Amino acid sequence: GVFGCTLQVMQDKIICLPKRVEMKGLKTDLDLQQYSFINQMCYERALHWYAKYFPYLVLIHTLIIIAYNSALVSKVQFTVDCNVDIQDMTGYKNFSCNHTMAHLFSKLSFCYLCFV
Amino acid sequence: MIGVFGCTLQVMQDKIICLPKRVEMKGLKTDLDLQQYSFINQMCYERALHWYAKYFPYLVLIHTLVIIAYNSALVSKVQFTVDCNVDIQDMTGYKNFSCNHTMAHLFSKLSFCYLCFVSIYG
Amino acid sequence: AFRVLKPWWDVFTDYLSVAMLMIGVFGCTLQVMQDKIICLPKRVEMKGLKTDLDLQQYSFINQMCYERALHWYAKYFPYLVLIHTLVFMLCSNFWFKFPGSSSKIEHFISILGKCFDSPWTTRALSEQAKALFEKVKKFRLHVEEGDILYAMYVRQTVLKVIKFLIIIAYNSALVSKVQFTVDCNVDIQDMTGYKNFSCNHTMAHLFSKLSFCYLCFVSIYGLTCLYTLYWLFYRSLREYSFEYVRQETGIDDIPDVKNDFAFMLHMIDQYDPLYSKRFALFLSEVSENKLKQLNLNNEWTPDKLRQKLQTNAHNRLELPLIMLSGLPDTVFEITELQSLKLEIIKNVMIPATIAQLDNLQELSLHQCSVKIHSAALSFLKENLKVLSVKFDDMRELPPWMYGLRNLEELYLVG
Amino acid sequence: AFRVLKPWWDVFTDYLSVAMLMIGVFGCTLQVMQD
Repeated sequence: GVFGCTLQVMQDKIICLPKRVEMKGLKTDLDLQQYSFINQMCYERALHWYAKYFPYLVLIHTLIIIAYNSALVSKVQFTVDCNVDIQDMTGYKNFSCNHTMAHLFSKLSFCYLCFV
Repeated sequence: MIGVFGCTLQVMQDKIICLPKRVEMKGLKTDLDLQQYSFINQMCYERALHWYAKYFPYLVLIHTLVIIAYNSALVSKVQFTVDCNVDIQDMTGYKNFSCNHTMAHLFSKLSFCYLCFVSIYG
Repeated sequence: AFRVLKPWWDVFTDYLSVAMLMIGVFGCTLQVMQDKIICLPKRVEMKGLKTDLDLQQYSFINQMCYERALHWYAKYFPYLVLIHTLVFMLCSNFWFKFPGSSSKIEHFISILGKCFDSPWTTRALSEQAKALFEKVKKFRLHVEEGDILYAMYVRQTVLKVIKFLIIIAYNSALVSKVQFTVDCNVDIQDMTGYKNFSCNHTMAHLFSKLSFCYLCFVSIYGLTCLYTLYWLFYRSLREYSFEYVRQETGIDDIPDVKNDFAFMLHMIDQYDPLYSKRFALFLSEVSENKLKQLNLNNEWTPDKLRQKLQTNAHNRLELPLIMLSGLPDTVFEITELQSLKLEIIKNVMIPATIAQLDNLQELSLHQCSVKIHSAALSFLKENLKVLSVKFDDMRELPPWMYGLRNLEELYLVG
Repeated sequence: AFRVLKPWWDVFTDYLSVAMLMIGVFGCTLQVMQD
């Protein structure tokens, strides 16, 4: 769980965009900041707390597992959606997001389950 | 060790993001540069955020060098999101702002583990 | 060298100074890292309020209103803390960094180390320390003229007190001066197009709180000084008289020491009274006499005295002595000797161990000062038959020889 | 050998020299970093 924690603190950053709207560009005319805000919002809300705590959970347990870890590995995925009411804050409601480390833990989690 | 860790990231990433609150769907372009936004970060960080929250990395450090009565009721004080009606009108064109910071949920979970550590010690 | 010289209040002050340095270095580190003012032009449903200024003018305004508006004390506070901490360190360590007194301090620490390390201290309270008694006496005659070390320490404490007073005085007023926000009217209009500005910097409130705790620390430091002030201005430490060792080992000597020695004895007592008790003996005159007797008994031994023996003029097994400073015990272990010869041997005490020399009938005395104890004197009164005595200035002549009732022949010269 | 050769003024000058050296190195650090 130590290795996942290092990636969680440093590398685990989520990127987000608003979903609801020759192919032209799709200028969303929002600057960097509320983009970071939306990153935080859909990081806290949509991202599953087990996944957020997964680097911590392995660290805590290393220092019943099969019953609930089996379902929560399939619970997490690469992409994510979230309908959080940032309307009147940025004017958008439904967002798509993805965080960089999603598939890596999915490969890492499956091998970790075999050990236990 | 917990006290230094909290102070370490507080120097690094204790940053609160802020937006002016009150205003198919489109963008909400605000036409404010990063300068005003850092200014608003400072202002609402000072005003809205609770004092114990800001000094949480320092309260832990001082107590280690030298709890349950007040910190138990102070855990519910820290919130993920937060709001501020700061009189920054005629300064940036807004009055109300919604803000929050990465450390909000981090400290709440960090406080939960620390409150256990003090309990076993006492 | 650096340990037995520190009273508890001194160690507390030293660790307070360490905390001072830590506070200061943390403050200066934060100032160098993240001390940034942020500024905006002041006097301008609600919409945006774009100011059409690129980043560079923003930095320039930051610098300008940081220098002008933000108070100089708010900026310099960590650096002030560093300078005051360093001056405190210097004024604390100057007591030992001045070589003139440092040499005396070094010799003092060394002699007490050798003294409480000496087993003969315990032996006298219940060999080579004899050679250390002269070091003790030379140092004690050396530093009775001083007391300037005490005055220098007092002046150091006074300087600490005065600087404390000034620091607390001005900081009490200047804590309120710092503020989170600030307004500046800088005549930068028509060069950047604005004159009124609102600014605030990250450090401000933090420093306030930091300042507060810092002040508290300084305050307790001052209390330490206050303690020493009582310790300086009520005990009258210019004179030291044991009156305890004199009562516990029954030694009427070691009456007093001068102001410098009084003070250093006091400091040792504050550190460890047991070390003062251990060091007390190397000054006793009677203990010095006992150590002289001990070394004398050790180095003159019974085989040596048996070899020295012979027959005198009056056909008696005699142990002639020509150079001595006392009476060896092994001399009294050879009971078969019948006579004794002494030349230039002063400070002589005859113990009742001469009564061990039961077959004693002649004695030869030549220019020696001899005092007998009452039991030994009675033994000689009931045992002497012949005597030889020589006196130059009537001093070596003993009066007690006028008490021996059984003397037959007395030989005198001079 | 290395101590008894330093009168009081010599030691005080040495301390002043050390203080000046740290002042100078601090100034150079500030110039390279923030100036």
